[PDB]
Amino acid sequence: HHHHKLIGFRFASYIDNYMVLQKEPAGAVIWGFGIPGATVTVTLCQGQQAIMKKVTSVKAHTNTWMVVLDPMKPGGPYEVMAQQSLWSRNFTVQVHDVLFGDVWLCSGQSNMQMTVLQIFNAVRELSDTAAYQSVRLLSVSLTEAEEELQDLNAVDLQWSKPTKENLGNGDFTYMSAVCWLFGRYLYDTLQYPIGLISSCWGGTPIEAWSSERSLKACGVPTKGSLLSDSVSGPSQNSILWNAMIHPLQNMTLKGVLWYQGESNVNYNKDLYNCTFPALIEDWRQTFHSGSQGQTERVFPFGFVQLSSYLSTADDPPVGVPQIRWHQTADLGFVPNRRMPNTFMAVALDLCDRTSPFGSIHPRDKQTVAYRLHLGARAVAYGEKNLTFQGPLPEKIELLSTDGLLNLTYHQSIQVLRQDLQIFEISCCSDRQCKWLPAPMNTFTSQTLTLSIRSCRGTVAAVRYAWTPWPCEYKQCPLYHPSSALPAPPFLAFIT
Ligand SMILES: *[C@@H]1O[C@H](CO)[C@@H](O[C@@H]2O[C@H](CO)[C@@H](O[C@@H]3O[C@H](CO[C@H]4O[C@H](CO)[C@@H](O)[C@H](O)[C@@H]4O)[C@@H](O)[C@H](O[C@H]4O[C@H](CO)[C@@H](O)[C@H](O)[C@@H]4O)[C@@H]3O)[C@H](O)[C@H]2NC(C)=O)[C@H](O)[C@H]1NC(C)=O
Ligand SMILES: *[C@@H]1O[C@H](CO[C@@H]2O[C@@H](C)[C@@H](O)[C@@H](O)[C@@H]2O)[C@@H](O[C@@H]2O[C@H](CO)[C@@H](O[C@@H]3O[C@H](CO)[C@@H](O)[C@H](O[C@H]4O[C@H](CO)[C@@H](O)[C@H](O)[C@@H]4O)[C@@H]3O)[C@H](O)[C@H]2NC(C)=O)[C@H](O)[C@H]1NC(C)=O
Ligand SMILES: *[C@@H]1O[C@H](CO)[C@@H](O[C@@H]2O[C@H](CO)[C@@H](O[C@@H]3O[C@H](CO)[C@@H](O)[C@H](O[C@H]4O[C@H](CO)[C@@H](O)[C@H](O)[C@@H]4O)[C@@H]3O)[C@H](O)[C@H]2NC(C)=O)[C@H](O)[C@H]1NC(C)=O
Ligand SMILES: *[C@@H]1O[C@H](CO)[C@@H](O[C@@H]2O[C@H](CO)[C@@H](O[C@@H]3O[C@H](CO)[C@@H](O)[C@H](O[C@H]4O[C@H](CO)[C@@H](O)[C@H](O)[C@@H]4O)[C@@H]3O)[C@H](O)[C@H]2NC(C)=O)[C@H](O)[C@H]1NC(C)=O
Repeated sequence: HHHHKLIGFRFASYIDNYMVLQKEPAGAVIWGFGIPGATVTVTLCQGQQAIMKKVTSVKAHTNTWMVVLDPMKPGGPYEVMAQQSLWSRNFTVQVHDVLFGDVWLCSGQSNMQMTVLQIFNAVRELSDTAAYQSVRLLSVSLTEAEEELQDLNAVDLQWSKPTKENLGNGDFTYMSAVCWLFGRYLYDTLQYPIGLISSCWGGTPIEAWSSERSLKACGVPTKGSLLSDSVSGPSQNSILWNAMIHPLQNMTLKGVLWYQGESNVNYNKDLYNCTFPALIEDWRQTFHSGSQGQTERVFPFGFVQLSSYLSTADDPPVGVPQIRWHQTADLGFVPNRRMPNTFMAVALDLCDRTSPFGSIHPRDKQTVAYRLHLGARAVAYGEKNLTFQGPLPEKIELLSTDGLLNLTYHQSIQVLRQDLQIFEISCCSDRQCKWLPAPMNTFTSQTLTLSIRSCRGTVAAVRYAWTPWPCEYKQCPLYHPSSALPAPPFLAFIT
């Protein structure tokens, strides 16, 4: 039958068998729909034994109900029951195989959407599901709406233990490789249940994923900007937020994983350094409110920095590095003052020349997940003495007489090769500035000199890796030796 027997009493869409609810010290939120005047009793059971009971009622002209569970220790399985007591009649719904752990929401565009089927060494990564059954998966369906939705419209993959079949179901459909591998490495580390919720659509600018509030705070035009071929998907303000994120606001989370930016290369580019941090803040506010304060007011938000690829032919190439910079709030590293409790994975050395899905869809999502997982371990789980940032210049000295720029990095650096063009200097001379290459010259363990001899004026600024395609696969010029992390792109001014 198309209908169920019981219609008026059901859990909210994010609740189902085999799901994962956020662990201690937060309380799991359980909400759903019911008949007015009913009294709802949620009972958390471990087999035959009821461990926890919460009680609420469905107010007069409302049709929803919600309780907040007590904090729980990670593990399982558990069963969640809800009973609607409506005067003389009782109705119950039950979900089983429920786990408590860390809940991570994965969002972004096509590089998040890209699934385990399409990635490097796909067969092994799809078969090695045995040890990770406590990692649970849910993929949200592509739906768009012009107003915020209370519940999800549709779900492509319901809460499931990972299998070959649902990890790699078609192309750009079931379970991101990035989220899956991030959750897999996070489980390797934490050894307790992880829940991964994939809500992403390829070709989408950040405006689509932001609420009205953050967009207003950044002065995004209400009437959408003209868009290029880089914006292949839903672009209207908040259209994907309304339907694919907002329904989850009342759920208790560990954090968010983000892989977006490619479509903002030529859509409201110069606003990303506002809109992306705003979005983060906004979500933190909203999800904190929606979950009755259970989701941390400043929860971990980890994102991927754009990789090396070729953008579409009607975009100015410069947009790609600019977004990479805007993704850091124009500071080059995270966490920072504008983006606290955030972690980043540098991806510009993880390109793919032979990808059958386009340079923009690199097939090495494992290294991306590994670097994201370092960031998460450090920021989300406060792991100390763990390196998760690439080397960046902490001091820049100008030796004009020698024709040199001396860059002292906060980290030890490893120089693979002497690259002549990856660094650039702004030669300014009486109201005329121009960018020129600064070849790498001589280096020590923690510092590197660039040849500014080509500049006949003053050196105002220096930038590193300001290209759409700055490096070949793991053939960037600069890495931290111990951590094997690439030096991130940067723009610094000389004062
Ligand atoms: C997010 O990122 C964007 C882009 O990277 C930043 O936008 C730039 O911000 C800077 C600083 O505010 C702007 O630089 C200023 O430009 C003024 C004139 O701009 C006109 O002309 C340029 C082209 O030359 C156009 O692109 C622009 O639209 C305007 O039509 C100058 O007059 C300014 O000089 C004055 O300020 C400096 C200090 O800031 C003083 O030292 C000077 O003496 C002088 O008083 C300055 O150069 C730049 O124009 C902005 N770009 C754009 C496209 O708007 C955002 O600032 C950044 N936001 C955040 C939050 O990080
Ligand atoms: C509809 O639902 C309501 C709500 O309570 C529900 O029943 C529980 C059994 C459990 O499932 C809850 O999770 C759930 O919310 C029912 O109303 C309750 O009905 C039960 C029926 O057993 C009553 O239980 C009795 O309560 C007495 C006062 O607390 C107590 O003295 C009784 O103990 C005696 O009987 C038991 C049963 O053999 C025995 O084991 C004892 O040792 C002792 O002899 C018994 O516990 C609840 O009190 C009721 N509570 C309320 C608030 O009404 C309702 O029965 C159910 N069905 C309908 C409406 O058709
Ligand atoms: C999920 O989280 C969201 C975000 O926190 C949460 O939204 C909140 O919903 C409640 C309704 O349950 C809103 O509070 C109401 O707002 C309306 C509009 O102003 C008022 O009219 C309401 O008053 C009614 O109830 C009063 C007594 O309770 C009566 O005295 C009165 O006459 C009305 O009948 C009430 O103030 C609240 O504003 C939002 N919060 C935000 C931030 O939007 C939602 O409820 C959560 N649960 C879900 C989605 O299931
Ligand atoms: C970028 O600039 C930094 C400036 O901080 C520079 O690092 C400095 O390099 C100089 C030269 O290598 C260092 O000076 C040396 O310091 C050691 C420390 O004990 C001394 O032993 C050295 O003395 C010997 O060499 C002298 C001539 O340089 C002789 O006069 C002397 O008798 C000894 O033979 C010397 O003083 C300086 O310590 C560092 N400073 C830091 C903080 O590292 C760096 O080299 C520049 N980058 C590049 C690529 O050149």
